[PDB]
Amino acid sequence: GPSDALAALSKSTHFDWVLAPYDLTASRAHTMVLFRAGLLTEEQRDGLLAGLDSLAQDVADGSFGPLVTDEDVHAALERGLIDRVGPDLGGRLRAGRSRNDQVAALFRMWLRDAVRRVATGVLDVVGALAEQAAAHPSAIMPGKTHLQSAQPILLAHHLLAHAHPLLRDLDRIVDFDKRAAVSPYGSGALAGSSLGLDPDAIAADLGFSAAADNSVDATAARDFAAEAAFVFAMIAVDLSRLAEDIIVWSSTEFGYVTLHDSWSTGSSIMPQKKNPDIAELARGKSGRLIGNLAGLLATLKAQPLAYNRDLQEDKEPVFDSVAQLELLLPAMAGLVASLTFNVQRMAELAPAGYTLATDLAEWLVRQGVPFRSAHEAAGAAVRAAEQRGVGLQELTDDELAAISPELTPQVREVLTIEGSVSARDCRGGTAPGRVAEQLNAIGEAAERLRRQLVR
Amino acid sequence: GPSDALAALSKSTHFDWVLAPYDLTASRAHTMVLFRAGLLTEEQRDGLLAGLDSLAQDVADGSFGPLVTDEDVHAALERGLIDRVGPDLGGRLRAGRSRNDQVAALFRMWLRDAVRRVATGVLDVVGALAEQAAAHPSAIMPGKTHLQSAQPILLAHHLLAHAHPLLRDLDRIVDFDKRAAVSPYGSGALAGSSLGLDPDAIAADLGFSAAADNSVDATAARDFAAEAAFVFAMIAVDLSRLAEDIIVWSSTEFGYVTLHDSWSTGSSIMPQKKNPDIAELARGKSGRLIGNLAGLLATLKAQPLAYNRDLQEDKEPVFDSVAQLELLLPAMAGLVASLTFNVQRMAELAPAGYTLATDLAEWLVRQGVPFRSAHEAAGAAVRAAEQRGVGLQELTDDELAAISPELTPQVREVLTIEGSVSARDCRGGTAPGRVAEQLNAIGEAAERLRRQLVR
Amino acid sequence: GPSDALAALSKSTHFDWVLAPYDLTASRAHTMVLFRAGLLTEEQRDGLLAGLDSLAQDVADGSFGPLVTDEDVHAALERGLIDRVGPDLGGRLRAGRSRNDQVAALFRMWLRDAVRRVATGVLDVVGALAEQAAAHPSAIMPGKTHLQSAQPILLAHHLLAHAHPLLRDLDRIVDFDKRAAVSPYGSGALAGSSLGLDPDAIAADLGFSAAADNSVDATAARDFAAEAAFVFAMIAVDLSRLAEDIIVWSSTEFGYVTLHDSWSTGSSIMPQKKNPDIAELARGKSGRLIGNLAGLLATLKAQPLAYNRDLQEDKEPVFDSVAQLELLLPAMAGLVASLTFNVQRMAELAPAGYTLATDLAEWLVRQGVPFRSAHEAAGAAVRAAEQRGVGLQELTDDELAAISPELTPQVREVLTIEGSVSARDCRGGTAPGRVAEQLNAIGEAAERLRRQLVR
Amino acid sequence: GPSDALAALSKSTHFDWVLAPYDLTASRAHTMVLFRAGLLTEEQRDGLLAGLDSLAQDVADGSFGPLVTDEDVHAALERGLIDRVGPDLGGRLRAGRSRNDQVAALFRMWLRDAVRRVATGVLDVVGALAEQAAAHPSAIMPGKTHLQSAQPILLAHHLLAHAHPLLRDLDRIVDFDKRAAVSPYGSGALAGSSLGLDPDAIAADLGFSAAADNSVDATAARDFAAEAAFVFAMIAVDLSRLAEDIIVWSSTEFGYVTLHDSWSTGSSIMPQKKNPDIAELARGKSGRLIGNLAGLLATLKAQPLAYNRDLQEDKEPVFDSVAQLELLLPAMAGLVASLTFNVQRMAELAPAGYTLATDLAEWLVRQGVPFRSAHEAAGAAVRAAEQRGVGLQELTDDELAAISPELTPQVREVLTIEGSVSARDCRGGTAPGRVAEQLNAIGEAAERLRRQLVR
Repeated sequence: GPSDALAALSKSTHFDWVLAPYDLTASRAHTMVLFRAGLLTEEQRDGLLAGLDSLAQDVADGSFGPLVTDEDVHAALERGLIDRVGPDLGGRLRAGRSRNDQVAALFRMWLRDAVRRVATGVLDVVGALAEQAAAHPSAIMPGKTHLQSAQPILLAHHLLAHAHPLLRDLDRIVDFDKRAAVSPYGSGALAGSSLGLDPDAIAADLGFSAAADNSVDATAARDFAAEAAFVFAMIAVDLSRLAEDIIVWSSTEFGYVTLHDSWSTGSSIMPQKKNPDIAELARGKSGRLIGNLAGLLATLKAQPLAYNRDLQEDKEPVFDSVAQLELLLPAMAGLVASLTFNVQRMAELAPAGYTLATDLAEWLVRQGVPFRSAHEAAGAAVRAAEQRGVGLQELTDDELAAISPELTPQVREVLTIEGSVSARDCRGGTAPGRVAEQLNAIGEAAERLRRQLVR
Repeated sequence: GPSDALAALSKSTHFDWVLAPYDLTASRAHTMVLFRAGLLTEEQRDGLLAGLDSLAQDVADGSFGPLVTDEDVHAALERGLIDRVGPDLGGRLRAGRSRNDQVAALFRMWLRDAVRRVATGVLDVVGALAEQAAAHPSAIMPGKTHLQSAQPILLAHHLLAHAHPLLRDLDRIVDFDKRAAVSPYGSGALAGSSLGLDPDAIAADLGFSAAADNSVDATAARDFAAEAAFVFAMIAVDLSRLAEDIIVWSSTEFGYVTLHDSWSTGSSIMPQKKNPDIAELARGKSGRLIGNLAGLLATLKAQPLAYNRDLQEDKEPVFDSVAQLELLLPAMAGLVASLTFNVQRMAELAPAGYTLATDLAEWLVRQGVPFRSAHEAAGAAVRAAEQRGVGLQELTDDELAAISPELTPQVREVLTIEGSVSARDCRGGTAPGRVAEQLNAIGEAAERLRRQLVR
Repeated sequence: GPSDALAALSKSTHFDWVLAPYDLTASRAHTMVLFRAGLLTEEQRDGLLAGLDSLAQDVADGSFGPLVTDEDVHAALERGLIDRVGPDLGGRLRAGRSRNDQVAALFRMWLRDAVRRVATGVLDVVGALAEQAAAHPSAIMPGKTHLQSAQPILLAHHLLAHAHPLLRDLDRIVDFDKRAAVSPYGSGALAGSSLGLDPDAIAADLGFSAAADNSVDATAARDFAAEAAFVFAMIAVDLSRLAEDIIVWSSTEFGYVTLHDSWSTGSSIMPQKKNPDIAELARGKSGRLIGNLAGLLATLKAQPLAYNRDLQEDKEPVFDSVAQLELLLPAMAGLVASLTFNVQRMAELAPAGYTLATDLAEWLVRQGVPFRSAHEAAGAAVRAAEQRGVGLQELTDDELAAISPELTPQVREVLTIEGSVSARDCRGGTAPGRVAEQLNAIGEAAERLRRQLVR
Repeated sequence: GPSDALAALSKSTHFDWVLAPYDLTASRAHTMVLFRAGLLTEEQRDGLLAGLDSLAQDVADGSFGPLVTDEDVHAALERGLIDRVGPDLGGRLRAGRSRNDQVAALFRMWLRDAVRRVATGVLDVVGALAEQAAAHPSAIMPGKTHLQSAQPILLAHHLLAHAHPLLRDLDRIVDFDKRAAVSPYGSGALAGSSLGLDPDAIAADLGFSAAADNSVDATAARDFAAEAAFVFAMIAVDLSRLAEDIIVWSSTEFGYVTLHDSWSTGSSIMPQKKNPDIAELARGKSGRLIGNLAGLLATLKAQPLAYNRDLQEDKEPVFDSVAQLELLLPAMAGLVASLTFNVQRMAELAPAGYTLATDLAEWLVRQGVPFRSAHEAAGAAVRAAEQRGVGLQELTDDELAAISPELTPQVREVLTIEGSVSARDCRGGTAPGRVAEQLNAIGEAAERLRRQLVR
């Protein structure tokens, strides 16, 4: 029989044991199928279902686990069922089964559960961001481009700006699930079942939306796994953007936020020194999940039809990612929920370097003033403000007039950060009303997606 | 000004000139918007419009292109506009314009076209496959698992098994477009526009489905780029599967297909021999597109909000991925179309190695025979046949009965590759009727997607 | 204190426990250093040493392992140490120790062992290849480009062609180790130790070649791990090449090899139908390891100095890769060793399709006749042989002359695959003497690569 | 003929034209091979030499370039040669040449040059770092882990901490070149040349260190390309780290550095803003190069021997990488050299959060005082320093005596950041003497990588 190297190489129980409940459900469905085929009398159907539920309980509480001699979870569960109903009844269940459609189907079921757990996590992070946004709706911070100060924005607008990529990720999940909800059961080894089963029925009972249109493809294609891997990589990356922001904020130089004791690691001697370990692990993790994606794609590359053992490599890179997300998403959520914001710091740094010059110029542009004329007028205002070591609002009215008769005192409406953010009242702008509408639109969108994912 | 090294590093006119018609369209739309706001008189409206159509046609014909002094396509285009309507008169157009929402928007506008050219290529490959499948309604080949001869299948079933993944990728394109169809115009540099412009209308006239919900996210996020890159990599990978099958089939050892001279390379000295260079390039390319995706996701990783110069790296990997596909998709479509299938060779190899043994077992299985007994029976039948050196079919009833009385001569209905494939009449099975329904369905689905991508 | 999500996220005991022996070695050396600096009396050195040997032994036998409350291997190991020598003696070991240089050093040592193991495996595969190359010294197979029959080559030449890249990988291992052999001990957190210890001595005691030249870099940089990941991915890729060849050869259509039962999966109904599962797992895992490399590099990207928690992500990918190879390398080595070569099939296919014509053309070119002519001569020979149907060697001398006045009777020598492959008598050629010399050379090179790894 | 699609797909003249000079040197070597074979007339021979010189000058001036009908650089160059010496003197050079060793050899040579250009760039960046380090010998900044202030370090130490990885990369370059210096000339298409040439001689005249040992492997392997790709990716990542440091430093919040006008950029938002574009483009391009590496490895995966057209995809990613680095390395080197460090700001932030208390504890540990005792003492010291809002230095002698009698006034020695950094005198430590010695060692070692890369 098999050599030691081969046995050790092919063994998959350690990661694939998570497929057991799904394999059991599959065995139940196949039990009913065999009943409808005439290959199972009633006596036999009850025997098998009883054995499967007993095995299900024993798998749940932990009484049944894989042996070293077990190659995978399926061999393990057939072994257990045989141990519970004997070989004669047990062997009755193996009629009309193939492994190639089974591994694909089970991977799909598991994946459709996992993607929804991850979806829950994403909604947690979004919820934390939205809650902090609502808790701090008026705090103004310097908006950053090239990590340099641009226009002042509401803190809420920034946080929600981290919320939207995740909503997009949820959209990706919803879209992915539709391609995932296709049952390969009935495809046999590759050529299709000869048992005369009804693939639509089998598909319906196991929670799939439809049966596959092509057995060969149903058993050979793993693009659903690749798509999942991608979506998870994308979620990881967005999380890494948020993470980067929090890490930068947490620095003593920035001091935009102060970390919670429960949601960070602290120093033994330096009493108030806290490290953003959660954010950094998220950041570092994103690379990991990107790697899982690229690796999976490399594995699927140049695959001749139909099934090859290569495809057994589909699960572990996906699995891992999910695991990481299942660790990362709630953590980050808490990390976002626990943030304390130094709003005076942010309001101090928001109008620095005469940022608001921009707004001045823009105002002039709104007033029909030529664009260049407006901008050198702004430059003049800045030069005439660093004249007194003074703000732009503080500038004498004469100067507004001495630079341009177009500069009515009305401009002051945008020479303060409050007025600056209030002036941008277009859809998606950092204006209070717009940010509020955006926030509730986020609420409704989240509700729509979560509603869209129920089964 | 800028040092030579910086200028060399920042130059992008060698790849981004393909955005020119989109920048021009955006400039016309912004002319409308600015006029709507009253910041422009009619003479100017069509002054700028005339200048922009002049520039447009001179960009199409080739008269106007980037100079070495030009940094990007935008600087080039406004240099031209300035040359065509005056130096500051052209500077009027800058009113209410930022670069950050612009680069995102233009990338999107380019991408929604690129993805549809790619979609046309994919549909061409699907078309070729479907046609070869139809032109061989009865051709039977060995089904492959581990590149070993499994159950016999229709060649049509194989080719269509290469058609469905591409259909799924088309589905992915369709889904992606909904997220790509969001305009970031009005998002300014970071915070919203303060000009009182309507992002909705601007979105409508530029061909977008909606405007962005958050300015910061709209100018910072590049996940649509990552999604596009992924979809391209997926298409490339499925193409690599098709390519692998073709490279294997083209070997003298396989001889499943004979390549066309036009679509392959060969030696003058020995004319019969041909090399599947297109499939090989597809295979090698898939890795390159995978790499584009991976690299892009690494680039988007750990980006602090909002816009950073890092994001300029969003274009080139996607561009490449499109470029390559725009080369590979028709090429492949030619290859598949020009393939001559040696039907009798595949028909000959189909029942080899006593493959049909499996079918025998299955027949027994639906007669109500235990799974292991029905399989050893098959082993016995195969062993008896091997000594005789004859096919399983050319076996007298008395041996069928000496192996098992359950083996009535009826069993022979599935000992013929024709009866073998005929027996698998389940949905997505390789039975001629089911395959026919599948092919018609592939036509209807491809047509439906094609319809779904029109604007 | 720390939340459940943070504790769960931070927990690393499931993969990092393999660092325990190395940490205990580190604590040993550190104990010695501590004494000779004057920080420990000798009863305390005895105590600490004894505690560390006890803890080492119980870690080895398995009686001591990590609890669920243990965050990492270090927390566990000093938990055990404190349980074995008390908090006052154990707490005095912490003198002049920090996490950041420690973790880097431990990873380095572990990696220096792991790479060697992998090296042993690679040498095993190389050995199997050389063995088969010796066992088949005269077997001629058709050489493949584009998976198409090019010039005939010795089977030995092909197998050794698979041997050389692995030798290059071993070279990469030798080169890698030198950068790996740099102790970061004495670097502290980042600024260096203030205990007045000698980092070079500590380095020598733990098997390093030198101490780091910069503490900050020593604790921050993980380029050695990325390099390891690359060497592993390269090994995996070469293995995937070999694997591809074996998978194609094992196909019934090719029939170049027959698989061993103990080193493949097959059926018992169809006894001589065997699947090359090992090669396939190698193929997919190659993609996996590529993924690990790309991901790790993505994780190291945009890392601000010095140490970040991001770097904790350096181990799991690398680890994984090593694990994979440690399963793959013997398996492959077994597979190659177990292969049966159908020399008659390969030999029969070698001169097919007038392959040998190219050799004849080369011979004509050597005389010095025009290259176009010789080719001119050769195509002519091909069809004069085609219509008659005789092999190029079955053409009467007079016949050879009518199509070229240069074709002498002797030219027949390169018309047999033996003489043709012998004709290529140039270094690296497929001539028997040459392949023999390169085999001997492979032996010498392999056994020299081996020594440079012994410490 | 070849179809349009195939010709479009096969075209490589847009990227491979850089190989032309190498192709000419190769044609020269080949002319020598032919001369030695006596297949050429010495009059013919120098006819060919003159022709190839002419072609060389014609590539130099630019008068000769590729046409749209030319598929690759080799076709173009032989077309040119034919146009310069006639079709039958030029037709005679074709003798004994195949492209499969040609392309690999040319790629190898080009790579041996490109790797040295990159090398010079890296050395420039290192030199800039050393320059800045020497320019600031006593500057003290807050050491960072988790982007949080830890132990104070010299600015020079940080910059050099960025210098060392690049030195390692130069070492990787040195190691790589030795595997790159293996000539595949004489390997023919696959089985080796039959011309009776001396591969060693060709290898000598073309600048290689040795000739290949196996023709098949010499033509099929591309692991040199993969390794080059890796080295370039690694360099890009270290550069990404430096870049991240600078981007963060350039923030108004940090204010560690101020950017130079010629090595920085001005937003289109405000003119008084200077963004660090060079660093950001380095940061993203790092991801790009990672993508090139991963993609290349994916392409090389599952490649059956020998040459496949897949391998044509070896060049473009590698090329890309080189190009990117050739833009990045000087730029960065300028960026670093142009940096103005706000040393007083950093010095002000250095002793913050009572970080020096760490040092305090460490001092005690060095006195003979055990660990926990020392940290108890440090904690208490922080608690007093803390009540009056005073530094640990400010506290009077009596309070220190009270915390622990081991706190002789000698302790202040490390309560100043200067004495803090001066306590760390071990190799790699932030002690000025040690940092100086490190700098000198860096100088000579860099001069050693530069010596090693000169031929």
